[PDB]
Amino acid sequence: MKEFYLTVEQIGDSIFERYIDSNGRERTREVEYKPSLFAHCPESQATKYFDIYGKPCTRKLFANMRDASQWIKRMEDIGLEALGMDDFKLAYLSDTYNYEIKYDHTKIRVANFDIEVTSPDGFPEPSQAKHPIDAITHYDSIDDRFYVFDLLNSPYGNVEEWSIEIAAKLQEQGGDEVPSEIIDKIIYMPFDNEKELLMEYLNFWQQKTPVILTGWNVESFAIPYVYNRIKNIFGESTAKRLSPHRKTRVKVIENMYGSREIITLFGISVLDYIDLYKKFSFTNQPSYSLDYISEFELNVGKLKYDGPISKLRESNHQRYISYNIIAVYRVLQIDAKRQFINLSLDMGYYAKIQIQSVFSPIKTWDAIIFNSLKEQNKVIPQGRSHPVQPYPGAFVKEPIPNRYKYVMSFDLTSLYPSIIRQVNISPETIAGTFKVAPLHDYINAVAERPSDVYSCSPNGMMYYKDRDGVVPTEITKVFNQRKEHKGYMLAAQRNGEIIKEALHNPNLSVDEPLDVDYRFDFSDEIKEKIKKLSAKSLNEMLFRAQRTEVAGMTAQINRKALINGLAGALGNVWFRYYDLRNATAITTFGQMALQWIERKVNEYLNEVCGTEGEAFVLYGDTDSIYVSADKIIDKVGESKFRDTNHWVDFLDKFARERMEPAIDRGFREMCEYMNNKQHLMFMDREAIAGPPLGSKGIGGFWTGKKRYALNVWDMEGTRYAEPKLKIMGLETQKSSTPKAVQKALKECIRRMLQEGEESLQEYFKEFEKEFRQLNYISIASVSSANNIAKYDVGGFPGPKCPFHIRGILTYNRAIKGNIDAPQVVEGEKVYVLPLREGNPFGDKCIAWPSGTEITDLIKDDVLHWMDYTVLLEKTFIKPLEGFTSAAKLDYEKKASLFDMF
DNA sequence: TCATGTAAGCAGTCCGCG
DNA sequence: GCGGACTGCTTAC
Ligand SMILES: Nc1ncnc2c1ncn2[C@H]1C[C@H](O)[C@@H](COP(=O)(O)OP(=O)(O)OP(=O)(O)O)O1
Ligand SMILES: [Ca+2]
Ligand SMILES: [Ca+2]
Ligand SMILES: [Ca+2]
Ligand SMILES: [Ca+2]
Ligand SMILES: [Ca+2]
Repeated sequence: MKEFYLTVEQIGDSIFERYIDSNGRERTREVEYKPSLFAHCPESQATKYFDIYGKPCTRKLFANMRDASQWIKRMEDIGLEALGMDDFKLAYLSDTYNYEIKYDHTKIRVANFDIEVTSPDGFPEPSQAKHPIDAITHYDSIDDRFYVFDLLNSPYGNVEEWSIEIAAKLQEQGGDEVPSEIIDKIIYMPFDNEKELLMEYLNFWQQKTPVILTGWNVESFAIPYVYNRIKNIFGESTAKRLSPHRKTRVKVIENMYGSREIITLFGISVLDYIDLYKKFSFTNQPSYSLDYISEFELNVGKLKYDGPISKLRESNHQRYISYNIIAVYRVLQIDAKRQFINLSLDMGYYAKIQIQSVFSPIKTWDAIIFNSLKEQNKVIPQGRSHPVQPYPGAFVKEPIPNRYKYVMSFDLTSLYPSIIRQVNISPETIAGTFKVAPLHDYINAVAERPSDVYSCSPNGMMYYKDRDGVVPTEITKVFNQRKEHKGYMLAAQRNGEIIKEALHNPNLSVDEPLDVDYRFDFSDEIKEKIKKLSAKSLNEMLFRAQRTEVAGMTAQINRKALINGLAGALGNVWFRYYDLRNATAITTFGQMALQWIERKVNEYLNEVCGTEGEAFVLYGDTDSIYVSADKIIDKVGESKFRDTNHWVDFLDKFARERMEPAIDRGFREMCEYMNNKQHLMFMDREAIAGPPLGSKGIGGFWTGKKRYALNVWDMEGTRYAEPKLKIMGLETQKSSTPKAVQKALKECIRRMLQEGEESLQEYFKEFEKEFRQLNYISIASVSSANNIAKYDVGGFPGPKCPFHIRGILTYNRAIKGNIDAPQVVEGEKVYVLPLREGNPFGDKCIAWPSGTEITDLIKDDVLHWMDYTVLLEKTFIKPLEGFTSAAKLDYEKKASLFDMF
């Protein structure tokens, strides 16, 4: 097999590399890597190395990496550019793996671990590590085993061995319900003292040294705790055995309001799953407790135990250990679904970076571009200092707030990357500038044509047309990967809808789910077999289809994020290719493109309808337009349609056969106007929206920019079994809105769009009457909690104290003098409830850590004093009033003449 | 919240507005 | 009481 790296590090003048050799074995080597850098040279000096602008360079080979870094410093002192890859391990990888890396995940040791620490005096701080580690569960992907290290004897209690037999049993048998599928994979090791536990753990770690290390909050808790505990007990040298090269660094992570400390383990790639989830999931959750996320992702119940976690080991050690094991497994289950480890390996090996660098699009693109240029013997420019400067972004149309009955949307494929490719925007393709007219002059095609030689953006920039820039070349490759995975995702989505349709008529039989590839549209034969299947088999197929769709989503949306990140990186001062001329060239072209096509679409539809100056495009944001289809439907007449699917088909055909060709014509004209390199503005129909045929539903409404709701029947070629609400920006979509209120507002919207005013009024009246019965957590608002200390003046709110911070201060006074009470953590999320006048907490609100029940001491008082009236007005009535006013509807029935009867 | 970008919405504070 | 200046937070793209 072809060799591939696992990890790479620079340690002084040595590269330390762990890798898989040509025989599939894990090896480690130390290489005295001699790096090269470059200086500009005279044209008279023969060279094969050129900078990205075509200027010749001489290669300077250094005796060692320290000599190279010192030379960079002297070049700065002289005032001359030091060219080339200054991150020497990236240069090392580029030299050692000069080919497309084909990796074998089965040879990569991925470790998932979690530790338990009993602490009677509050949260066990990793920097202090003053409490015994009393459990470790460490799953190894190569062995496919859960290694459980269990401390039986502690200063906080001596306990009996954990029983795998009790662990396997149902909760109703007094067991822990450790999943049957992992029972045989547990290797259980009890210890009579912590020192022997940790020594054996370190010997185990040496034998099975993680390449990828993950788990939940491992970077902020488990790793620093283990390192510091071992350091406290045995000394520094023993703790450094967590590094395969015996090197570690206490790294300071700095944010906007303070800093924290993590441990860098050289020769390991730490991918904390919480960080993977936050970057790659495209959710924003009210809580990031593993219990909350597992419930959301997997629909598994909360891990239930009695009393505080600080007493769980002594009261129920059996459950304590079982829950530690289950916690490790839940992360594996989440990854089986989301496939973020797979994604990270894919992206890391593609770029030729340390795997943990996938968190940084700037590092990722620096490496991709470096490797691309190196292939052509080209030499990358030195990174420079730049001041942070604001620059303009996208255009968003101000919509007229209203109901909109029939709506068809259109969207540009991968807009910013397509602009880069179309215009040929790159550091080395800049050709010059032209005199800019106001943007509206280009939008309306009255400005002088910018250039008859170069490819242009309406910000004034011109680009070469003779050859593709490196940025267009490399962005195209990732775009093409993204396109492939999106195809799989949408096929799985369409396949899911076939199964949902079939589930209306399930067969009374005992059978099995079909062995099919959900990434490809079901054949006619498969469709015929599905129509004969039982509900049990259909539901299992639906689950598998939906899991295939999730895998495709992960692969596609994050490749989209990477390419959109390149466009953004051009406007970040730390990017080697930072250039506000290129950043603005993209965004300004986008503004023109959207408004140009708005004009073209309006012109086209006014022509086909025989009107003048009427606005068909009701809204647009960045790269999408929303077109009113009322007149198109009315031109045939609603009574002519058999059912909802009939007018959906009609609009689908109209958009494809009439509108898309007109849109294409309009964009081809724009491409010629700007003299662009290649026409890549591909705007396709996105959504078809409207009320059910014959109903009193309103179909859709807008309240303002980035705030709308649509009843969608078909999305990007997926014809839904049941209509789906597309809601953007409204309170139903915000993590700050109480869970039960999101639910109620969604139903209000569903009723407005699908059923009408009377239906909405019925539901409102019921919700208002019954809502006080809702569980307090379900009606609590949520907020991130920053700068608690800044607004704290002797335990009371200082000037301009935010409402949620006021709540935290109230909580802190209520729990004061109790080391055991859950503390609110700076920068994390809190639940927030309003409090009625004259409550014993002495303020108008209270807040506590999100994802948790409020502590028993004050729970009863919170429940008694919760201000239901305020909660309802703020989270429910105020937003509903916004929706209904925009839609010209009433959520409460107005008085009429019929009342007199 | 260490980690690519901008536009823009709503909650809430403070305070003007005769 | 609503709106502007401002902070804080959160989405849409
Ligand atoms: N996270 C982001 N970072 C930077 N720019 C972004 C981000 N999201 C969106 N944009 C910008 C660049 C996009 O090309 C443009 C339009 O976004 P959007 O319509 O979501 O997707 P897209 O057009 O890039 O891809 P798609 O092919 O899925 O439509 O907005
Ligand atoms: Ca735990
Ligand atoms: Ca798009
Ligand atoms: Ca699309
Ligand atoms: Ca059937
Ligand atoms: Ca869009």
